[PDB]
Amino acid sequence: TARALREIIRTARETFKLRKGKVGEPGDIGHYAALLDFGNFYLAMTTDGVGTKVLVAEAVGKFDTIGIDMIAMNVNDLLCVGAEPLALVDYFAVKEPNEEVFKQVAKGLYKGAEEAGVAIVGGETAVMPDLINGYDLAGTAIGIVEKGKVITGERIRPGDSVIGISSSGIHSNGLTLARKLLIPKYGLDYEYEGRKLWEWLLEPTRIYVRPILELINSVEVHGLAAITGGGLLNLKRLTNYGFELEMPPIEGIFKLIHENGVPLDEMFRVFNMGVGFIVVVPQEEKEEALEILSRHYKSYELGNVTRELGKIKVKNYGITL
Amino acid sequence: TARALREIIRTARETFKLRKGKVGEPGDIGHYAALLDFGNFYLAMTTDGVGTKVLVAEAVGKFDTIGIDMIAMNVNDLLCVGAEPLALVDYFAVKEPNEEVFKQVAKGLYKGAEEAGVAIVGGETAVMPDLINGYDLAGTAIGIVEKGKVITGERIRPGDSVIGISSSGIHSNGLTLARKLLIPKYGLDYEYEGRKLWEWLLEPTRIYVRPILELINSVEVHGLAAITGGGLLNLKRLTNYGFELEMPPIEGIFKLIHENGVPLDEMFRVFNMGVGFIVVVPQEEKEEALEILSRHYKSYELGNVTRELGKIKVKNYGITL
Ligand SMILES: Nc1ncnc2c1ncn2[C@@H]1O[C@H](COP(=O)(O)OP(=O)(O)NP(=O)(O)O)[C@@H](O)[C@H]1O
Ligand SMILES: Nc1ncnc2c1ncn2[C@@H]1O[C@H](COP(=O)(O)OP(=O)(O)NP(=O)(O)O)[C@@H](O)[C@H]1O
Ligand SMILES: [K+]
Ligand SMILES: [K+]
Ligand SMILES: [Mn+2]
Ligand SMILES: [Mn+2]
Ligand SMILES: [Mn+2]
Ligand SMILES: [Mn+2]
Repeated sequence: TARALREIIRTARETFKLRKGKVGEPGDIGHYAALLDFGNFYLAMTTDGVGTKVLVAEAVGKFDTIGIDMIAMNVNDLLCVGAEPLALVDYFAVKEPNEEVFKQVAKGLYKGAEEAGVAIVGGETAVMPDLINGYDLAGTAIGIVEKGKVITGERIRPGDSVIGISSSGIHSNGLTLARKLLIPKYGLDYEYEGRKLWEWLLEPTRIYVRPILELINSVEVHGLAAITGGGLLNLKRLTNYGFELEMPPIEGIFKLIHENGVPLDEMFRVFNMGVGFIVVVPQEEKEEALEILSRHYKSYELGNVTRELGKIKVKNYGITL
Repeated sequence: TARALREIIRTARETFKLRKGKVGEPGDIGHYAALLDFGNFYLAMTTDGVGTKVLVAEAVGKFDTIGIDMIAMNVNDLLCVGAEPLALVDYFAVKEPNEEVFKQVAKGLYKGAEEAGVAIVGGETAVMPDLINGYDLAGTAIGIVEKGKVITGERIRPGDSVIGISSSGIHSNGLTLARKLLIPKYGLDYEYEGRKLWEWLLEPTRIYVRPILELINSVEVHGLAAITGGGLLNLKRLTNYGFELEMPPIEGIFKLIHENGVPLDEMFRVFNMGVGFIVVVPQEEKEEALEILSRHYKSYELGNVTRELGKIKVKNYGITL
């Protein structure tokens, strides 16, 4: 995967010079979004799909929230460079132009867009039954951040406070592993802690736009990280410094997954494990930050930045990533 | 397909108010790209995938042109509102991370981006074998257009000259019909007019950024249309006025398709039939427009706009769409 992707990454970096010194000149690839120089401001650009979670939605005929996942994936990435999300286009590659599915998808697209404060301004619909075994939903979002107000993690210093905002659940990463491990063993209707397995797998991703925009307009912020592919390893994209964390207890779907063989170190590398978004602020602003975030979502002090470069220590679990 | 899409379109229109009176306020859905009000200028945004052409690519192992198809699909759409393409992200949804496939894909991505003058600033790579029976490659492009320089077709009037720029071949629409009709009977190694069928089907989509940007900066232009899904029906997106046209002779892959039982009136609603891009100019600019475009690609005077609303007459073929 990394060897295959490197070919595209290297080609992409080569094309940067086509906009050198011109409107749209990019920064480097690697962060949660691209930053494009528009003179007075940066434009942020990101793209992501929902993933195989759509296979669960199709099974129970509930696409009412897949659109929330898609918008969440994209606007939460815009936040991680300090950008205010503005607009989105959706790429909907489907096996069939089913009017019932499309009606369900539209409902969540509105709900997500409302929560994020963005307009859905266009898109593409590709009926490709030979290529698509379901209803793949992806999107591309753009946002804006003023020059001088970009947050990429370069300000992170040892001793900074690390705060986690709770997730709504599995969100949109690790779905294939969870599906193949749990569905054939327990059945989609398996009731676990009052919710069916498909209810655990379909829980829409949380949208962090409002608490994070409030936070960056109120306190000093040194880093912002959506916990997606790679789980806690996403923190290393922000800085070479280390992290000393205490993660919340494993429960819900994550407990179920863990009890079915998956080791905890792999799980902190795959699932958000209850923390959907992480902010890094100076210790001076920790209490103020907790209060702003905790108005909107249950939020924790996870730990501190350390000088153990490149290491993430989950102390209460005896794990280093 | 139209009724299913109506659900998302109406919902996306409802989200416009979330950006009303703000940076990024959108125009209406329906055109080749969306236009977002950034004050001194509009930002153009569009997204599109390659389509089932990637299935032919996988069948024969030739992947170094679908990356051109993806970039062409998106930058040619930005041209159709008068915008200069700036930047693109790509969405690569794959059954597996085959390093050979990704190396080929990156070659075409570089060639396309260099021809269009865009930087590939980021992207997404998603391995989902349960969902994707191949290598689905899509993208999202961003462009810029000044206030008062947008070209939508609103200025098209009866009498206007209609000019077509030759396509390189099938481009990226109608591939599903072409696949199911030709591949079982002939196979991808069948030679037609000195070229293998896979050479016909994988010829990369032409990029029109250079001739079109030169054109709108030189003469008055009333309409621009990439000839994609629905073939010549795309002209009806620019205006309700009619068209009287003389289309090029049916040659190459289109003749082979026609001769295998596809009627001519269906082919003009599916394939570009040799015309990849159409521009509408006032008669007084016709010669100068032909001159600029002929410096880049073979270009034709196709005909004129008429007062026979809602119809496209292909006179030399006796067809009315
Ligand atoms: N196919 C691609 N083409 C170009 N850039 C890509 C591609 N895939 C990934 N990238 C870039 O590589 C970096 C890492 O990508 P990715 O791992 O998708 O980040 P993410 O979106 O934060 N994680 P996730 O939401 O789990 O996919 C980003 O800056 C992307 O822009
Ligand atoms: N899933 C979608 N969500 C939102 N808008 C959409 C969606 N699909 C299509 N649209 C919009 O509907 C209009 C027509 O779409 P489309 O038929 O894809 O245009 P095109 O890209 O010019 N043609 P093609 O290249 O053949 O796909 C555009 O303005 C799109 O932005
Ligand atoms: K991203
Ligand atoms: K488009
Ligand atoms: Mn992401
Ligand atoms: Mn399209
Ligand atoms: Mn298109
Ligand atoms: Mn991604």
